[PDB]
Amino acid sequence: HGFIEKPGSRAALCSEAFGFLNLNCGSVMYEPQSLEAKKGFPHSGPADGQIASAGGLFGGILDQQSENRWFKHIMTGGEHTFTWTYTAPHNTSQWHYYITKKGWDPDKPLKRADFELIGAVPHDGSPASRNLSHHIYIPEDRLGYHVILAVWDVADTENAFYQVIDVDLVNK
Repeated sequence: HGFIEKPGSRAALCSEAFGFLNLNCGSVMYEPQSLEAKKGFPHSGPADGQIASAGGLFGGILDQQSENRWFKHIMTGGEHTFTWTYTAPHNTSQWHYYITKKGWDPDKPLKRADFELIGAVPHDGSPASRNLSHHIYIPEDRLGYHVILAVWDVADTENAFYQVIDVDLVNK
């Protein structure tokens, strides 16, 4: 299982030294970046593989009320840099990520209007593709939570990692 290194270490907020009477970590902290997905059955994890039927997309509303729901992290506006690293020696073919926008028009197809692509990084060559770290701007004028949909494709198998991560993006 790989993990997100930056922005900021979630482990510092996991320790009971951050409040004791108040802490927010749980066992889900071990693999929120590397939720394992599998072709076919059994599904075993949450409702996914159902993007076309939107069973998984509309299920994301219920996932925000799930026992397995991850601990959302607040970030303020301005530019921020995300860095991920993997503990797996297995090859990676491609990885890409999206964010959700609440407030879709009812006239527009919700299946599309719910999320937007903010980055796709195939694995090819040169030091350009070697860049695991990427810059994302966070709005300085708006507040609200977003779900990051992310996929990490492992070339050494037909199986891949599909994960969803709540972030709360606020003004300065």
